[PDB]
Amino acid sequence: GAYVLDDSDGLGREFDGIGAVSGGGATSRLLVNYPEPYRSEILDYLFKPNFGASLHILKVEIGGDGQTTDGTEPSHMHYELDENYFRGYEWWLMKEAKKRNPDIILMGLPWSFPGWLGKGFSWPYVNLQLTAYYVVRWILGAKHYHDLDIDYIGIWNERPFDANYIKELRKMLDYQGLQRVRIIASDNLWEPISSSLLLDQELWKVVDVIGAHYPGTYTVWNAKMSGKKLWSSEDFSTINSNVGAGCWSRILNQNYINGNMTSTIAWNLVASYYEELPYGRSGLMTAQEPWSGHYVVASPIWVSAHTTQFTQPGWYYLKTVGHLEKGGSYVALTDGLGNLTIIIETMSHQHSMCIRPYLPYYNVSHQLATFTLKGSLREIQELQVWYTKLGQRLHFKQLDTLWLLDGSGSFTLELEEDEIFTLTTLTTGRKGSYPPPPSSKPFPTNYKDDFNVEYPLFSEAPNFADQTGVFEYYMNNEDREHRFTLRQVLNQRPITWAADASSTISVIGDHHWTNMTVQCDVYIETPRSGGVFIAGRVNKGGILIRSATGVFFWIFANGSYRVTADLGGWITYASGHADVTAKRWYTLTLGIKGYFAFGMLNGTILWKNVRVKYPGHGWAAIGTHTFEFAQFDNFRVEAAR
Ligand SMILES: *[C@@H]1O[C@H](CO)[C@@H](O[C@@H]2O[C@H](CO)[C@@H](O)[C@H](O)[C@H]2NC(C)=O)[C@H](O)[C@H]1NC(C)=O
Ligand SMILES: *[C@@H]1O[C@H](CO)[C@@H](O[C@@H]2O[C@H](CO)[C@@H](O)[C@H](O)[C@H]2NC(C)=O)[C@H](O)[C@H]1NC(C)=O
Ligand SMILES: *[C@@H]1O[C@H](CO)[C@@H](O[C@@H]2O[C@H](CO)[C@@H](O)[C@H](O)[C@H]2NC(C)=O)[C@H](O)[C@H]1NC(C)=O
Ligand SMILES: *[C@@H]1O[C@H](CO)[C@@H](O)[C@H](O)[C@H]1NC(C)=O
Ligand SMILES: [Ca+2]
Repeated sequence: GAYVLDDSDGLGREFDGIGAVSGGGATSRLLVNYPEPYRSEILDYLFKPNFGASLHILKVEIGGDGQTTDGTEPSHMHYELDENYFRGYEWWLMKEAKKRNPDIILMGLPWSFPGWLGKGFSWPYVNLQLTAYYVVRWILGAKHYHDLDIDYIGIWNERPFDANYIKELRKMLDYQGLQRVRIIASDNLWEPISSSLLLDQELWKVVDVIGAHYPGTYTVWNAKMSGKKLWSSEDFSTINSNVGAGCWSRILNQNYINGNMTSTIAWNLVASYYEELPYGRSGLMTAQEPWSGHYVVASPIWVSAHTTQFTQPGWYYLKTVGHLEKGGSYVALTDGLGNLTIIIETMSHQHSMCIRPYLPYYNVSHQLATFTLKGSLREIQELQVWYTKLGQRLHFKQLDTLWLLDGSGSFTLELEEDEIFTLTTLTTGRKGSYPPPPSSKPFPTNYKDDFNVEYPLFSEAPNFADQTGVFEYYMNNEDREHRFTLRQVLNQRPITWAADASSTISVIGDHHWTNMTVQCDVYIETPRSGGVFIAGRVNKGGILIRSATGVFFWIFANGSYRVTADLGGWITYASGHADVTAKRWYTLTLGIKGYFAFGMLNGTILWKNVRVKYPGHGWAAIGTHTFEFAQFDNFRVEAAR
């Protein structure tokens, strides 16, 4: 009936911000080669204040060279003694975010780790000091090379924590003058971190924030008891259609109302990875075509705005927040300077389903809601109104100011289903706009890369999405014809998060491709035992990369070749002998059309008219038999979709 908003009785919890995750894994892969001005426009829609999603927080993966959901991300230490703070794109992304918003909050979290940290086991807790040293080097590098202050560091994404590790990490941060960096744990479930904090005073002293994943809007009694800030440190992960925006809208309010969570962070920031990879199109917006420049400013962007443009980290929730009588919810926040923001959501069940968890049905229906401002809020006489309707839709439209001149400090709204209203004293709101970008276009049906770039802007060639292993630009001064190549640089399996393949692989192109010719120069670095391949019709990647099928043309340094149906090499289409050895350059060609494939070695037919499964479709790919050095040059693909 009448909902009282008031601060006379005091405040609720401090609001810590809304944000998103870039990483876990390679979710921002295709954004780096967007041409201008589009790359810059996309970044403005995400980070520019008073414009688009206007995010308060950016969480990034600390790449560990393993597969982490939609690809691998490169580490700053591939090997013992190796340090390089210029790989991948997270450094770049953080800098672009800070340029737009100097106050944005930065977080880092490992999903996987380089294998050498395990000292012969696939476990990062064998040598606590060693793993801590690795993580802290990342934070130092961020500051020293990019002028980035990392605000929060996590433990091990969705994997067990070790209490002694957390203590050693704190001691190691302090020893290196990073007393200011805070620790969030354990990026998994509420337990066992929450009970652990209550039983161990020394642990409690070193953990600043309990971050839970996909909590379904709820927390647990032990977490409330700890008195720690509680964050949904990973949530969302739904296709960014109107339904995903509904999900986002609902949890943004209800994480606080139901779960005392004062921050929510969406996986992921922007869908810049091939859509046929796991959880495709699950970013706040979509930017998956750097070749065309086409991007889509999706609904979730504006749902974010309804909160982020009108609140900042450090505002407070009022004690008076709740559910509306006929379904939906409201929160309200102040900054202790006389501003007030109120956010109302009426998302219907059927249009707000998240993947984790699925909620039993609940009812929403038309209702009137009356709000009365008591206490220090009584003196407000004017509120700006912003409105979104989801599903033919209207996004972030500024309505007529509402006036509370009558002296009643009260007002009423007609609420229907699937709406959001933001009512705020702030006058800074803006529906940012750039002109439409170029239309959508398939990946180019003819495509070439000779990797001849002397000072590349990024450490890897555009469009190649590593799914196991790490491929990088490589300069070899001691050769002329292959001075500039692409090289696979892992020499041992990472401490994996996902089930990485046993073979390294990078995919590229159009998952729809069905008939195609792939050609590449290849170079095996390991005598006797080394091997490389080129492939087409590769149908799965990311978390599922082990499952990839397609047509794989392998050559080995012992003078053999195989053609397989799967990355695992369990199904043979053909095999035989070849004039192939280590440390020599060969040109491989692979032609697939309908039921039949053929392979060429240096332009000469090696096998032809081999029967392959059809129909079938997928990416082109290159890679290596195991985690071993190998080089690639002059890649070409001609394909029909
Ligand atoms: C966490 O939030 C809950 C509500 O989600 C608060 O628990 C009580 O909630 C009921 C019903 O909504 C209110 O009537 C009470 O006023 C709340 N209890 C208290 C402590 O006043 C609870 O306050 C929050 N817990 C915290 C902040 O630790
Ligand atoms: C509402 O919020 C605005 C923005 O923070 C406040 O205006 C700022 O107030 C601070 C200190 O109070 C000043 O130093 C800044 O110059 C102001 N900035 C802007 C954007 O004007 C304002 O005081 C708050 N109160 C209301 C109701 O406007
Ligand atoms: C890929 O190649 C196959 C085989 O050539 C194509 O399928 C043939 O298409 C022709 C003309 O449309 C038909 O008359 C044949 O009967 C088809 N062969 C088989 C075995 O299906 C297929 O259409 C090509 N796909 C694309 C998109 O280029
Ligand atoms: C939802 O609630 C409204 C209002 O009470 C009611 O008329 C409608 O039938 C309900 N729908 C379901 C399926 O519960
Ligand atoms: Ca080259």
